[PDB]
Amino acid sequence: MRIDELVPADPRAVSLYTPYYSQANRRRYLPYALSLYQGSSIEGSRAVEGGAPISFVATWTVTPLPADMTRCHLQFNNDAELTYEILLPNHEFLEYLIDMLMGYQRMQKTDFPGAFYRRLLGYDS
Repeated sequence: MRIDELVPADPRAVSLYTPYYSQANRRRYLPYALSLYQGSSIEGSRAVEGGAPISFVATWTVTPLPADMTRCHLQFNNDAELTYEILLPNHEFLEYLIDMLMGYQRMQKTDFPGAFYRRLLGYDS
């Protein structure tokens, strides 16, 4: 229903992933983003400055090892011709999900970060 209404993951499981990432403000959103990660399916919106936000559908496969790579599937506007496949490490995928919670915290709206679409489009090659 809403990101602030998501229940956090257990501390025994979350504290195990903590030393594999930057130990700072990312620790705060780690329990909530790990819960979102375990969800494997989420609806999200991309915010465009000077435009209107676009609704996309995202699904992915999860694994317990942080060194494993996850394949995520994204569909924008529920169109089969706007299908995206993105594969990246679990360590890096959670940095995106944690950054999403930082955007959520500041504006109180569900918006995915621009850097996620930069890598989704492959602008960094």
